[PDB]
Amino acid sequence: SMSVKKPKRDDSKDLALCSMILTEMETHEDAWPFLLPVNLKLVPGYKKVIKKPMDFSTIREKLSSGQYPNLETFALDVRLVFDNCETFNEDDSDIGRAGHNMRKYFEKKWTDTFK
Repeated sequence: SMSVKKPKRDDSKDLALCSMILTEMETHEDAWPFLLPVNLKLVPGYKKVIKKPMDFSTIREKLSSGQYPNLETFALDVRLVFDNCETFNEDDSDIGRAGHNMRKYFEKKWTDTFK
């Protein structure tokens, strides 16, 4: 509350560390469904169904331009990429399986870097 604060957690390396995680997600062999925005002219149903599209290149541009206020808003966009994928793709599909693999990969790196 006013003039009463918890001890200050050092957040000065968060930007660099989220960039490194994003680099590792970018270079994973199963990243290919997630590298670029879904083409809304060429994929029937996507525009109407997925209310907030997200992808790795859009996260990278947001990160690089100071559009993430803190490390939690960055994790929310990464998780959005996987939630969108589960909404649109069957579990038993190459893209469906890709999304589950990448989410697992991300959550481990997130815990090990920050928790």
